[PDB]
Amino acid sequence: APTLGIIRLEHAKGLDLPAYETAGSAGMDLRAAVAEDRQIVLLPGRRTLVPTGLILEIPQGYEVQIRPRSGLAFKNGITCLNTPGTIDSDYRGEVKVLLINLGDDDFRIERGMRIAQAVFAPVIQPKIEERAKRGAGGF
Amino acid sequence: APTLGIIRLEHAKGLDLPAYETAGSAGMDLRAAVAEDRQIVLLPGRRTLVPTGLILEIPQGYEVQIRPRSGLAFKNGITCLNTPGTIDSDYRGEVKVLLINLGDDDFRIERGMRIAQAVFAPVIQPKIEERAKRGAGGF
Amino acid sequence: APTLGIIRLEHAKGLDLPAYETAGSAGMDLRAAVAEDRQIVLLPGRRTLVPTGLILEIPQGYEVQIRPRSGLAFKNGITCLNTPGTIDSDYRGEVKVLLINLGDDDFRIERGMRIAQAVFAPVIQPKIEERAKRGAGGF
Repeated sequence: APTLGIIRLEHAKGLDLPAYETAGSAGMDLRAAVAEDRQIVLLPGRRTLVPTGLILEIPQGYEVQIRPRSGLAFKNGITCLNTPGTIDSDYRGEVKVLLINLGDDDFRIERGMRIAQAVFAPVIQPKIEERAKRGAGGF
Repeated sequence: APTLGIIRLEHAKGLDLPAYETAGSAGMDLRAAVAEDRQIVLLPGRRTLVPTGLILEIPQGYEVQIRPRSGLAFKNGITCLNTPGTIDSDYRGEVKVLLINLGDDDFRIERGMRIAQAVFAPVIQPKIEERAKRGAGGF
Repeated sequence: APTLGIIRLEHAKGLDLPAYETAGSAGMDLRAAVAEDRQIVLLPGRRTLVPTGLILEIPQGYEVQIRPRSGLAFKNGITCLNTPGTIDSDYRGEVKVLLINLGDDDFRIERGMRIAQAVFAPVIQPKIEERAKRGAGGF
């Protein structure tokens, strides 16, 4: 298999790195690397970037998709606004998750909270060819 | 090809199982297995789980992504809040679709309504390797 | 590699076609092919279809996913409501992007603005087999 490198920033010291729960899992949970003893408030309708404290080194030919956690979405109405968030093999910034509160309650973000799931996949670049002149894709 | 198993729960008796429309289709439409003669009201801003009455047996090495239907999104402002919803090869619960109404009208959910599309894909687990020290992925 | 065909409609004359920035990129940016000298207003909570002026000829065995741009989502609260938007190999309509404003400001859509990213991927159709009787997928 391919290898996903992960560089831990200081605020991710002490957290478990992402890992697959079982051989059957599709994604890895990502955790909030916010300050200990700090509760971040996300009010209804509002969005924020939540740090993971991780830099991903995704190898050439692959991507990471940042997808929502299903339980947060149901219980709280929280999702990832840019879902599926695309992280490419060039990206060497810190991975941050863009949460939006689409529910009615104030939501509290805490250190260690599972905030998204990451799915690693091959990516391909087709040749792009201009040509001259039902299917899914229309509205 | 791989085979996707589907176990039908009682409330899905009488509905067509998911199927690809053509050899070209990417997804399969999923239908609401709500009670006959019941109109479920989803008001603006609100979310709910819609039952499909299906248990998926996804084989090892594959996942299912639950994606929005484009026409509902356009016409009604309805989408899947946890999109793309990840269903892994361990999951043996009933598949439910988390709809949210991000439009202005009351939306009615009825038995048999197409509510999402399912895409079946291989999934890979890279080795996860901690390492020490523009690209898509930042904001 | 596979080849993605692109037929340019009249309103896309003069725009750069989608292209990968680097060998590492996962997606291609898509641009608004709206009229020059026209600012389209997308108010908070509202959604609209934004034309690209492109018809995609995706080859059999592949799909295109229309995903949000991360910067628009962060800066403006704009996303693609039907994300990831599925375009299959049968679809020969114009590709339009369904933007929704989930922020607080009026958003202006202008000709040439990058409005989404397209990811090209293989797609598979498993055999669908009904069978009789934790994992990601529940809520």
